Amino acid sequence: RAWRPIAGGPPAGPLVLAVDFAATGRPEAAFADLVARLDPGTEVWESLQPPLGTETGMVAEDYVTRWEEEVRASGRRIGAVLGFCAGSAFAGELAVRLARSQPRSPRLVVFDPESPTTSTLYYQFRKVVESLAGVLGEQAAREALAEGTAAADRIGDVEGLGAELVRVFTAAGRAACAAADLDDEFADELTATYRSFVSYLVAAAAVDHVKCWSGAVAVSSATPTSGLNPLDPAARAALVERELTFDVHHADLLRDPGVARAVARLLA
Repeated sequence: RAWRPIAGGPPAGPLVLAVDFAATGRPEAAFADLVARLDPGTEVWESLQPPLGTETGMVAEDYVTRWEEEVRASGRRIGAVLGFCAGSAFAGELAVRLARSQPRSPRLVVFDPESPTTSTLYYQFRKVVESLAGVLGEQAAREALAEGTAAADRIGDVEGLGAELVRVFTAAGRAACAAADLDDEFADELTATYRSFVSYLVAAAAVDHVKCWSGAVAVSSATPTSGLNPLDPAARAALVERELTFDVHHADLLRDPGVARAVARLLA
């Protein structure tokens, strides 16, 4: 399955889709934190990734079609599509498609929207490695950072860089097993999950976000490197239909009461 219900509602009511890379207990607030704070009765499904390994061979069209065909099969109408971070790219594509497949277009709301670059990929890699430095061990972590830095210096395209960082991280997992005493099945889960993440980010980067965000309402944190914040003010205004701003960190955006209050009004 490609979607999971995360909030319940009237049997045939309009549905909200929420697109993000699920990682329960991650530090950044998630869609579950937002939906907790929305209007009762808002039915919400969150995007699931392909089962681990089955993403290999999938490009952005295949990601989007998998999500879309499940919605088509369900018979449900979509009232809004939400995305967070790179999920915003998929959220955009799906909303554009649903505008064409439905009599009435869904609302599109994007939260710190990003189209991944080599920079955002490399930062995410360093964060993943740092967060796992305990389980990888000091040797494997250090070497992953060194190799990753080399890679980010040499490889200028998103798809190539992502492939090499997955190679690096896979190697680090193996090294943590051979040294560091990491359990082999847990290492395979860690490396397959980072691989799934990079596949998702690289596919998100392929989406024509300039086309797919033209109708979006953006919700922006105050973190200057996140979302639309690094853009020139005229570039931001050109890119999306409307931008709401909130004085919160990127990591707390989806758990903010203010944000939720505003989203409920956007969806009403």
